[PDB]
Amino acid sequence: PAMEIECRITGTLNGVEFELVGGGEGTPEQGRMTNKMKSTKGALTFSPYLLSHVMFYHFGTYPSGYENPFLHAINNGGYTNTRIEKYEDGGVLHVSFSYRYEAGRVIGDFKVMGTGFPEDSVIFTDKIIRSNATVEHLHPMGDNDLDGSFTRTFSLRDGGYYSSVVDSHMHFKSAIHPSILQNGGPMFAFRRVEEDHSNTELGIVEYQHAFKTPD
Amino acid sequence: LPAMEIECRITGTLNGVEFELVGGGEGTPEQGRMTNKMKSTKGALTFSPYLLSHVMFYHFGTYPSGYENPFLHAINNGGYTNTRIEKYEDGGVLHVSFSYRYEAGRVIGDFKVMGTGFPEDSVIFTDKIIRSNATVEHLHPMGDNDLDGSFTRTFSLRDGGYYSSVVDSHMHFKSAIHPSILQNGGPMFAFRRVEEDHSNTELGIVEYQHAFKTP
Amino acid sequence: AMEIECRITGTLNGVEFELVGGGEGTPEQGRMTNKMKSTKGALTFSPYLLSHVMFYHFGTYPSGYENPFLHAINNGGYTNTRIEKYEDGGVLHVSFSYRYEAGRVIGDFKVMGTGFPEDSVIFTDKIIRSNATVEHLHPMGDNDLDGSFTRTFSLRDGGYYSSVVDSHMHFKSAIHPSILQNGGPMFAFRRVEEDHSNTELGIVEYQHAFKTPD
Amino acid sequence: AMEIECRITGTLNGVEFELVGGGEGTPEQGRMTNKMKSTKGALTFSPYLLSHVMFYHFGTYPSGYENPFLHAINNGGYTNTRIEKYEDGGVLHVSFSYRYEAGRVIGDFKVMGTGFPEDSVIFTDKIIRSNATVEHLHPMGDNDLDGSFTRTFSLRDGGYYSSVVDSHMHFKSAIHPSILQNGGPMFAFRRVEEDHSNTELGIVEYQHAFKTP
Repeated sequence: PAMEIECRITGTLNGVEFELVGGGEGTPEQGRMTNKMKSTKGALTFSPYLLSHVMFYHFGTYPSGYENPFLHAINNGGYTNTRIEKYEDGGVLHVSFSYRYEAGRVIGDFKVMGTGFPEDSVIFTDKIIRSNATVEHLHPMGDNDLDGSFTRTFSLRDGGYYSSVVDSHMHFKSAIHPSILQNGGPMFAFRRVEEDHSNTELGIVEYQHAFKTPD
Repeated sequence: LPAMEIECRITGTLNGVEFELVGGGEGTPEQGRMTNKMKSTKGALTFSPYLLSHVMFYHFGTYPSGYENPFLHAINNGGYTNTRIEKYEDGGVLHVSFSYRYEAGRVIGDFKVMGTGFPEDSVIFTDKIIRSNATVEHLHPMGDNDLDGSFTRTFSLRDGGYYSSVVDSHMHFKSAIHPSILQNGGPMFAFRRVEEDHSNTELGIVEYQHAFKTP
Repeated sequence: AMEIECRITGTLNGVEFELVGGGEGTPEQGRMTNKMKSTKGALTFSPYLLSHVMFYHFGTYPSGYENPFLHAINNGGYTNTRIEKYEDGGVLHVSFSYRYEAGRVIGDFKVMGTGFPEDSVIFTDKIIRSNATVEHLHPMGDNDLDGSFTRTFSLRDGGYYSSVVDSHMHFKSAIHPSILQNGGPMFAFRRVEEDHSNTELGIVEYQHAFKTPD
Repeated sequence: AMEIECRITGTLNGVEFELVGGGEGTPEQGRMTNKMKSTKGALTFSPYLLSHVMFYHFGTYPSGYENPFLHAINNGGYTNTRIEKYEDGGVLHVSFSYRYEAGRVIGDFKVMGTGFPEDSVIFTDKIIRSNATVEHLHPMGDNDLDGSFTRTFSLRDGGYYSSVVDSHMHFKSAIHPSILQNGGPMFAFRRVEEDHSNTELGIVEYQHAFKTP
């Protein structure tokens, strides 16, 4: 039985307010989740592709012998994620993720502040056609904190790319699952999305698979 | 002019721990001087109060003859926002957003801080910081409504050393920036220094700000 | 298989070093070896700092793709320039150049490291091994790839020493079309097996590129 | 005045360049000049990219302070290494080394630029001048200074191209006590007057350090 997902995203991009609400479902054992959300303030003023990675690390597979620490945290006080994303044209996206849990349900309430995107930014065009896959390097900073880092790109219609560098800080109320904490080497997290967006209605399917070594 | 009154609220989280301070002071832009004294409403801070000195109003800086402080100028024409990303040498990050409201003779600042990624052994969780040192910010426009700022900032440590950060700021103006900033003649520099009188519950600053084209 | 010859010359905080040696590798196995000896006595810093300086030609690529570094051998070659920023402020600038002879790759590599503090873990015996990495690679135009990865070393006491690496690879001819026509990144997993003293350094490195980890 | 001799060798996106020349400077006036000629033909990128590679010795310091770069001439000197990150992704790594004789400084500088995209403004004639900067300098222990600054260029049709520069200066002996005993940063204001073609480059540079402006 897939876990239900509810989600709200609220924020500002270059000072323009936006808000989306929606949900989907996910099966952590398959590393799969879906999320569909709709704007509550009319059309977005920027590319909906910017929000794909804002639209739940709980739904990722982990290798034999390791436990998804985000899933583990559900029963032991949870975690928050805070990401700082620096785009190649100077835009900055700051995102904070907080969660609550009910029986068979995760509810996310996410806050986004994007600033410094130039007027000529690709995010104010329909040039972005998709988000590309990423592999995040995760390692513990201490018993209650994981540090994540990855490079992310979008593909553009004329064949180019738009890139960012992402740094993430995951803070856990209780100690991180011992399989992750005691590893003595990083864990990698591969992620990819399938996006079906308009300017008012956004939808993703995401796959997340953590690994020590690729096949 | 009589000094402008200042009212200030700072709300935020540092590595998940909530804090809030409220207070105020006053400032005289023609002197480049302002004061702000604030008290924590959530008991003693869990980190060095010096970390908040540069969060505790660019309106109060002098500008050279032939130029006008664009922050001061914005008061009567829709105002501005400031958003800063500060990267500390031990990996901690502060994201700070500044919002303002104005009255005759008064500015009211409501500021939001998110600090994450500071390691347990960070100098900020000790009493080692003894003062904030002076800075010179490089300011230059991106089009008529946006300024970018950047500076390196250091703190002095009890033991004689330094703790450093790099700060990048984006200011977005509702109306065109004062034209003295927009003539394609290069950046404006803003020298700032503070005198700090802090405890872990009561913080106080006198700040001086002086902009210049040449020293 | 190909023979490997290698020279590394550099300075760390101004102190000159030079290593010389070589090995061999089998691109189809994604495997290479390199053993090098210092020519200026013992290194003044941890030999593990040089493991990732001691040949992208020797990486496997997924079915349908060709290793572009390997491809470049018969088409003008490539250079790599990396800037590595360590969590203590140290910076390593490394540039890699290659020549090719029959059955052989010769690398001549230049390293300039600066700003490592006196208390740097590099001036101790705390580093015990390099950890695995996954590099994100994507084309910046037809003749250049951009790479980025986070790298950590494991420390004796259980901790990590971290860096961020950005790489620019410039090709004299167009990058192999399987990589240019790919329309997203290629990921390069690397791991190294190190057997170092302060004068004699040895690695076995495995390199495996992938689009997806399953 | 002190005579200056200078060579700059490097590559940008792979393409080798070399310039040689020199000038003179007067430290008490914070002024120096340098004119250099390309020896590998016309440059393939904007000559304004090289103005800040074309001698910290020639800056003024406030009353009671000594220029630590000038002072180091007699006790082993210093090296400077800079990493410059441009807003379009290009990177310049620049290393500076110096040799001294009576009345002369000789600089031999190495530049490696990589990662500038084919559409970069550096491959056009859009840059028309380098703008002024203020470097933040502070010590890391007795033998090392760290520098940081933002630098902009002005463009023909208005607006700016920007970079961030981080520098590491390493001294053979301890930095002058007036700099180490300062208890906070020193600021170094610099500006340049440029007269460049793609084969012949020339600068006049002024440098003035201060604790407060």
